Amino acid sequence: SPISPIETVPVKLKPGMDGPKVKQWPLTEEKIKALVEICTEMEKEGKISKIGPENPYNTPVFAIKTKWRKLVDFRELNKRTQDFWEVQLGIPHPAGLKKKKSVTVLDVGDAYFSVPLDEDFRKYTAFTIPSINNETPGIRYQYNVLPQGWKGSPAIFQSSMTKILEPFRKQNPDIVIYQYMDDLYVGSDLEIGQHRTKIEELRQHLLRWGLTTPDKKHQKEPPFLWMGYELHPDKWTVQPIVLPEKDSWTVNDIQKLVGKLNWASQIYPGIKVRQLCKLLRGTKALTEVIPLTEEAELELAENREILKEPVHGVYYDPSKDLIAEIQKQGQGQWTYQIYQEPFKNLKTGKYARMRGAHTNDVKQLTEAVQKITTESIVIWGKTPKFKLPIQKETWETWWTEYWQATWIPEWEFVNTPPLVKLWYQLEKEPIVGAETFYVDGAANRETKLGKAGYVTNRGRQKVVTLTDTTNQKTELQAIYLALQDSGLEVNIVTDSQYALGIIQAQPDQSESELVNQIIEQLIKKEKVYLAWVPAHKGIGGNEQVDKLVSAGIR
Amino acid sequence: ETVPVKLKPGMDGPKVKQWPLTEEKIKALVEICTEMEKEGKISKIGPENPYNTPVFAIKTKWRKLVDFRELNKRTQDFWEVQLGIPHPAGLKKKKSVTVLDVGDAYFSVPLDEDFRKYTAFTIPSINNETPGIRYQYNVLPQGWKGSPAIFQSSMTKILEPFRKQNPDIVIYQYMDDLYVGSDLEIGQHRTKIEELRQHLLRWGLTGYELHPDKWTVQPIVLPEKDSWTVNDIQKLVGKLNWASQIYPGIKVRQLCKLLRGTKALTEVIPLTEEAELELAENREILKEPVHGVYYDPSKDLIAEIQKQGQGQWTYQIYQEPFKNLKTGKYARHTNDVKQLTEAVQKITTESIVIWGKTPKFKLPIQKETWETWWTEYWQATWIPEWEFVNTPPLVKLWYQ
Ligand SMILES: NCc1cc(Cl)cc(Oc2c(Cl)ccc3c2nnn3Cc2[nH]nc3ncccc23)c1Cl
Repeated sequence: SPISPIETVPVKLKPGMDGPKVKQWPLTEEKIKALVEICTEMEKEGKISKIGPENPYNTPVFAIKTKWRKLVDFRELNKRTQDFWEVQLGIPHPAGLKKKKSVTVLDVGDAYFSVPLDEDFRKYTAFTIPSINNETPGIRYQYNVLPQGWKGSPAIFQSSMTKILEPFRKQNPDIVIYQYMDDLYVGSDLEIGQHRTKIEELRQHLLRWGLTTPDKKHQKEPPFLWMGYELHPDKWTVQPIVLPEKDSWTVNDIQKLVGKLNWASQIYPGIKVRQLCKLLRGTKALTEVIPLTEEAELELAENREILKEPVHGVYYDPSKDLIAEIQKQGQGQWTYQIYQEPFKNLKTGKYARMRGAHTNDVKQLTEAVQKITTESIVIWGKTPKFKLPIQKETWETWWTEYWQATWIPEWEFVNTPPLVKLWYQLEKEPIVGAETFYVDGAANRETKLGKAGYVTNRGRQKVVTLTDTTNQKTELQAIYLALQDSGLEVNIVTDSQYALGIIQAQPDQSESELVNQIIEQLIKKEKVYLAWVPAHKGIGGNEQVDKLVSAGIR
Repeated sequence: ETVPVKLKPGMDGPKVKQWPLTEEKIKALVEICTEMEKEGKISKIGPENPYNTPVFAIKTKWRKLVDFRELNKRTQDFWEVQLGIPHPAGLKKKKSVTVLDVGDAYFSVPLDEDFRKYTAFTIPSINNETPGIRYQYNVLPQGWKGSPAIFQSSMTKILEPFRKQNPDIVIYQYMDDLYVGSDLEIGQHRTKIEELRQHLLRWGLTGYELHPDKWTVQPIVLPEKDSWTVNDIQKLVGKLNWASQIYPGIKVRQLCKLLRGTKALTEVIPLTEEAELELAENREILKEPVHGVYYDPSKDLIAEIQKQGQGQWTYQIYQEPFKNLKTGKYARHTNDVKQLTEAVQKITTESIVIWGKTPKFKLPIQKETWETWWTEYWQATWIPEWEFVNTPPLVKLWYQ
């Protein structure tokens, strides 16, 4: 196997650091023999060279098993090697692949061993095959090539592959080359002949540079199995997903289930994972059996149904626009599809996130549009045209009245229920002929006890005692009280910016049962006007609820 | 001959991830970089450079914008202490200030061989087909604060005839731009800019018009009403109780006296003339600058922006919260992101003119919406630092 004639990549150690000096542990005779055999073969091939006694560095060697393998413990050298640039920013996604007339897979033979190592850095790769019972001096070698397990190998190989491919890519702009690890994926729209000719020209260019690749009878045939994907000539899919039928599910079983479903989510539309994920909440043992809930059984059933039949994705056509469609699956769950030609999907996906403790479908939909937008730029270098289950008017009302700079690129309403709506709207001005509730909450921070209440301009009053509470929980409880004893139209005055904030953002869902109860009330209401005052300023009705809730508390 | 650049001790070069870029923006950068390489300004690099700085393309011709925010922070001692450019107090007083892009000057001066690695950037690829195209600078890079710092001496000799001939023209160099101010009539001012463009033209280097003297306060506005409701007074006392934390001599005692008993919000309540006395007196304090607030050169500047609806935005610049050095407003086919980037740029240029430093922004937006979109509208050669905030609902109405 050749060692590429390319210019070496200069390697440095970390500033203030010298090479490893880790003592070789004595080995068994069988391990020493195995290593001697291995090392003399590599020495012949040019891979390693014998060194003198002057070299003071050392990295330990070991051998494991009918054939023997040599394992170098590069942990110490790796701790002293300079940092390298990140090999890759991401992984190619199948949906980003164009449909090519012919595609061939070329894997590089003994990749790392085919590329030289900086002459001035070779000294730090020094290792010793010990003598029987460490009696006499050992056999000393250093690497001439990129060693397996060393920190710079992935990076230096990739960089070497880049400089090599450079002149070929310049003279063949209509040829696709995917660089992945020690593989090269070559695609073109040439006729089955001039492509076969171009592959040999590539193979030959690579050989002139120490890199060996398979010939026609050894190169793989489609479908290509790569990274959990199946790449057929006119479609792609995920590899066979088989969901286990278990009597008892363990933490580990559900974890593997969730992972498999998540992976299936990229092409199979409608995959749900919330109810299964909920079972994984908390601290439970790998082998601990989790009984499924009704909701988890229902979600598993729907998922088995989705996966019953096989689904495929199509490839990318650069001359067509991408269309992204989103649907509300349920509570906090969003599902999307991306296509160019109606309903022939390139890919699919899901969004189920909790951005805060209080949110709404409008905020969730914009969060999903941003997630999809980013993804599209990564996969295709362009954003899609959205088809959203929200009316232009609902969106317009939200962005106009919300405090946050909220935006959505080119979109269109699509009537695919459940539709995204605002469940209630707060008043802009106080209501004439509605009772004004002044609300307050106060909790003692030693006892944890608090009081929640209100006073009205109609002389009405109420004070409820609460047990293991906070000032925030009491303030929210006070609002709930005022909503409960109110009637269709209310003006509410609070000194809580915290409560003001939650309610003002029009939440339709919360991780707080109290906030969900407030939502239930706000919906039933015809008109609500929420106003704010500074606390402890002796303000009108505010000083009155203050004295009432403070009594025996603060 | 290169000026040796040393990084701040203990910390090393920037290792900042590259953002996804659209097909159009990548092609624009590849074309730009191929050319800069041919011209020897940038060199293709090895994997042995662990450093990275993000790169973007802005706009009628595409231009490369390198985000040196992390490199700048890491070289602060160099461009600020060691090689600082003094900021003129006169610039903010000038009737006109023209901004000129002078960043093309930087590529005539080489970068210290031992600092070049710290300028690494990557042109990304679509669907990760290709490893990014990696490069580093051989010349002073545009967007790095160390560039005007080093070029300072060369800029001094280019401007010397112009300055000797025009002693009342203020010239300030901030990053890639030159800020040229005069108290002349607009025609004579525009004539003097053309004259300076000719001086710059003999050395290689090749307008945007501000009027700093016509920049005024955005006072905390106190309403002027016939009928005052319980709610209107409550809203007024809230606004004044908060202004009293900034401004010395604010009084609410008389307006507060009115808010007695648990009254209905819609109830019209007559005013007491002593309450009108306070109103008048507070309105007067609110129009004038804040007493006791001074710019501290060693402390960072903060800018806060609030969406007011109807395409209007309010902002405040301070160093210590609510101790406001400046307040203002930005008013607008536009969207919130486009509007927000426009306000960020206007506030930054005013901040450069007034203090010689960009503020760190508290943006009322989603990190992701901002990240994906900001480049679609960005026009400036610099990028300020920014945080993402959840605007308190009251800060919005007290600044309305
Ligand atoms: N190791 C996997 C692998 C991963 C990656 Cl990320 C890229 C790969 O190579 C392709 C190239 Cl170079 C171009 C189009 C492709 C490819 N793969 N699929 N399609 C679409 C396509 N066009 N024509 C095809 N003919 C046969 C199979 C798929 C085809 C390969 Cl084989």
